[PDB]
Amino acid sequence: PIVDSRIGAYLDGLLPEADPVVAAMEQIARERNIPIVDRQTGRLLYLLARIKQPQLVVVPGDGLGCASWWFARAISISSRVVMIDPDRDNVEHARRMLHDNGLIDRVELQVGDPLGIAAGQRDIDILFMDCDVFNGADVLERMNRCLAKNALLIAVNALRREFNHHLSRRRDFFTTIVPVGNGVLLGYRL
Amino acid sequence: GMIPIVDSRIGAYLDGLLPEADPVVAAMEQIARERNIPIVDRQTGRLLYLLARIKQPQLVVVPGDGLGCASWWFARAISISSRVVMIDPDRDNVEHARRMLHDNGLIDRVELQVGDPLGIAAGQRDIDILFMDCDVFNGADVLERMNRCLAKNALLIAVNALRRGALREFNHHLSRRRDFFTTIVPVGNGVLLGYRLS
Ligand SMILES: [Cl-]
Ligand SMILES: [Cl-]
Repeated sequence: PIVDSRIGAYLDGLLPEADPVVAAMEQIARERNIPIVDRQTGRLLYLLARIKQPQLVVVPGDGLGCASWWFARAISISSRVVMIDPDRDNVEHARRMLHDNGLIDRVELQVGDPLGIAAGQRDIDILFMDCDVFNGADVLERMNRCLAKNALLIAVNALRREFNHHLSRRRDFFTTIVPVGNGVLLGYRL
Repeated sequence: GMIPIVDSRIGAYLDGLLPEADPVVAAMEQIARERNIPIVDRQTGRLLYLLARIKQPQLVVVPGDGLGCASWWFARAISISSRVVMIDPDRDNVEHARRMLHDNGLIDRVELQVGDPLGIAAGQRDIDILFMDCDVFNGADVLERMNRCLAKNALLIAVNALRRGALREFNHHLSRRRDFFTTIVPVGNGVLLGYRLS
């Protein structure tokens, strides 16, 4: 357990009615057995992006375009979410979802190698990452140069390694791991 | 020990990632423990700092602040062109904060006042970050008085949201406010975050 099950149950009870887009995506994930960002985590992503007001958000790997949806909902047309996934299915699901909901205008989607393609970006304001898929150390070796001044690294599934300690021991980042969902590491570039 | 929030094992791990402690902060904890004053724990203060850095506020208002602990975290996160306005009825709180801030020089961007926290806070305008302690104030009441003082897209940060310094009244209220986007992060005693929609 990350947080007491009674606390988690309570926080869920306080939730508003779900967005049918999110409810629909949660069904597809469930059946295709695709892991996706839980709802408390997605809400945090949305909050963070609204506060941060990023111009560029990069998402290397995104099951059903789930993270991309939370981020897209948070930015205006003057900004962009760039999503890359190696599975054409995740990309086509995401595309249809964003198109249908009037957000495709601010989201760039590509089928391919996530970090391979993501590294072509510059001045990234928010870099999203899934610890279940990539090792932070590997990610930063290839992406640190793509980060904007005061960029925010958001790493999900951070609690459930060497990376959590490392990012917490370097002068160029202010890092904290919040116990939301499966743990979310937030690394702010100083 | 009280209402449990983060698993003890997880808590220990997160604490193990904490960097070497600032003696300023360490000096403040003990003083808090001797004057029996509740203060923001380190994981919580670090979250405050991070949120403030990404928010980039011009004005942060802290109505009520034991030993100036909250103001200390916020002061460190803002520019010389910005301000933290701290109000507390106790002269010892205000003086403790003045000293720390004078000592680190950040007194240059912090306004400290001895008085009624809400009475004085209510005179502020275009507040970017409004800090709040759920143990001391009825959130709904604070917001009914202060919403008018908030800047576009202000952020509300309410501590002791899940347990006393789980869950309480302001959580139920704020979650229903269609004018805010809210979430509760279960760090420390729980932290309620409310973003004021455009
Ligand atoms: Cl580049
Ligand atoms: Cl610290």
